[PDB]
Amino acid sequence: LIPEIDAFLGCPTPDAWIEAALADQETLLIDHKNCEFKAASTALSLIAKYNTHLDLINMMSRLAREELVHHEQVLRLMKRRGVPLRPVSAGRYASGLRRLVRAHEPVKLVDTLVVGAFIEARSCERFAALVPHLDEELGRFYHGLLKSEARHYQGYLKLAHNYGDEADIARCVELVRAAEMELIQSPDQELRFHSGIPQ
Amino acid sequence: IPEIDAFLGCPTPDAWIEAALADQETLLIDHKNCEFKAASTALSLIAKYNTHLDLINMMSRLAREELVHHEQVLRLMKRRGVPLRPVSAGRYASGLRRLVRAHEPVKLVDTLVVGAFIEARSCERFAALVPHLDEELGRFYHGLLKSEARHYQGYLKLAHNYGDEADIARCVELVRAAEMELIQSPDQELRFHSGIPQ
Ligand SMILES: [O-][O-]
Ligand SMILES: [Fe+3]
Ligand SMILES: [Fe+3]
Ligand SMILES: [Fe+3]
Ligand SMILES: [Fe+3]
Repeated sequence: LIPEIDAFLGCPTPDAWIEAALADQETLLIDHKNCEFKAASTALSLIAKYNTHLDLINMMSRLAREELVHHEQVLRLMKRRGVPLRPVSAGRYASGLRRLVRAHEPVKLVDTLVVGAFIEARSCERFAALVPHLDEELGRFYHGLLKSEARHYQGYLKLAHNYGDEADIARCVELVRAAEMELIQSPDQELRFHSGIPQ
Repeated sequence: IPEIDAFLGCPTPDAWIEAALADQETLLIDHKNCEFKAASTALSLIAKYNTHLDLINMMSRLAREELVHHEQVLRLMKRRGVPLRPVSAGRYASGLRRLVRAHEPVKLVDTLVVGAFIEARSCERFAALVPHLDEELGRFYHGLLKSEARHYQGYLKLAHNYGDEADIARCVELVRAAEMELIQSPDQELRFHSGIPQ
């Protein structure tokens, strides 16, 4: 398969989420820094767990390097804007999606790779949603991250097909799409980069 | 920052080289795993010392280089039909981690000094092997020397942000003695940082 990001996601970022993000951009930016690092950390955990899946290892090693660069780019921007390293707790999103990962191998891996495609897919969509509302410096940076995010999305789907069956993958995608949109549109008590709508 | 030769207490023993040369498949696979654990350890430090800006910047870059090394070893493996055979971790790194004190900032000091030692030893050990390997592999290993030397220097420079000059020197004295004992003591497995046979 491997479709366009707009067709993969079940909904766009709500306007109510954007309004919350614009009114607390510093929290956003720090969380973002954190997301880029978690993505690298998760990538390395996949390599340790699936330590005989050669294509996954090579892809995850590269993805982690790329995510670290993102991490460093956000830090460089935080510095330029005088944004300190203050603690911001992990949002609910990723753990929410991981509750959908099946129990047994080899389908557990497939679901794990699909969730990664959704996280990347969502990030790309949300960066795109924000760009028009941000200042030039931050908007230009976010716009540049879109293409990496799409590349990461495609990478997870390609791994999925490599280790999974066409129809199983299509069903998984359908089920993760529903749970993801619920995490995105449901109320949330905090503002994170992948939070729901703050109430 | 002293030269790597002055930093280590001993060179790599002959019996280790002879064993390494006789099982280059285990050598390569374990080396690949060390590059991976070097990256993993760097991200772990970042998570742990997440407000130390110089530290996170240095470890972020270091992790990225280790992941290139990992990818490099894997490509060499594929070319030579060396499979992804699971290989258990050796004792060296956990042996050195026992030296780490429990309270900050000396915990971090000890941690960084240990990092410098691992890197310095890898640099010395690649060097000791180079003249005995096939051309391609030997030149690849020579090329990693410069990199490990920079990692060694980074760890040690960073350690100087957390302990005065005499305290870091004392830390280094103690870690050197321990590292040498790990390198020269009998070991049953062959691993990149394993000891000697029997
Ligand atoms: O950030 O993925
Ligand atoms: Fe990223
Ligand atoms: Fe990504
Ligand atoms: Fe390395
Ligand atoms: Fe290194």
